[PDB]
Amino acid sequence: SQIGLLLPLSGDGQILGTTIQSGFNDAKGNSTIPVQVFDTSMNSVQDIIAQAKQAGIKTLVGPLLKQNLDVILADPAQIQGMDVLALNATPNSRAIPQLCYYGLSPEDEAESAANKMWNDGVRNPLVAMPQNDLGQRVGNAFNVRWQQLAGTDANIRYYNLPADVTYFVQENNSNTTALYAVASPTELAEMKGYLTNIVPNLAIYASSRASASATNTNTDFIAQMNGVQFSDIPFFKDTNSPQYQKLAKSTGGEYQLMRLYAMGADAWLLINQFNELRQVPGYRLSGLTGILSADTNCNVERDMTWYQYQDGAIVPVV
Repeated sequence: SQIGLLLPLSGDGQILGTTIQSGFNDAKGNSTIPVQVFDTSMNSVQDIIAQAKQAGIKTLVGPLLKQNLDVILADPAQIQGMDVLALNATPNSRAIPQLCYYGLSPEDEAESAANKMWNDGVRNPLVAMPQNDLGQRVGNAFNVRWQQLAGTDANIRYYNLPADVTYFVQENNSNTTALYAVASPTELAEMKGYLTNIVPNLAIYASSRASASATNTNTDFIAQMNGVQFSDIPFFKDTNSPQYQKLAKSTGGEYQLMRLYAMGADAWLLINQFNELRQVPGYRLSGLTGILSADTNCNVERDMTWYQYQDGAIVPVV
């Protein structure tokens, strides 16, 4: 009947919220469902939920920022009687009825990498995570999936400097055949250049963090990265259309903003199928940000698309 959209639309987070909102609104199109917008930078989450309720709103999309979600997680009773698609997640959170979580998380991408590598015949992968909390969380996501596929733990290591990854290879037996690395584009390029002298035929897999506008339009970078495969959203498969070109112009070519646009679009898709997502086992939706499904805690997971640097171009993997 009515939706409340909770996003940061001013202050810190404004570019995130306004870009998600654009995707959401473009997806919504000519919908007759009214959407009331609540700027989470100008009111507390608690007060917004009270406003929404008193307006007769029973369905929310958002909030986005971790600190905002923290409020709901600290007092989930305030959303009783509502359907809420939060736009954030935590690798280890609880089940709350009528709450689902939709983050574009790097954990999603790690799980996809485990699946991909396993299907490609990789065994004993080296998994190189940054030595920080995020690296720990993403590595754990990889490991849990690998345990399911392979029946054994993954070799998770934590780098401080890109050269550490070559140490990891040298410290292991002679049978490291593939690497999953989470790193910036240049870091990944630094890593790969060191590994050339050590394991020049290493199969390298990376996340979407390795794919950025500035480096992907650099010929030398693309050459350095030849053979590297990485995950990203399926939105980037076909970039020729006027609609894609117009979005690329509006975002200054920034992939991170286009991913947020796509997230908003998929939030519209998901909120309209909220009950189905919760109730139908093995439910899947084809979205701009991946093939979407829900785990037991109604955390939305994403099946990623794979891309590869190949002879001067970036091409979807067949």
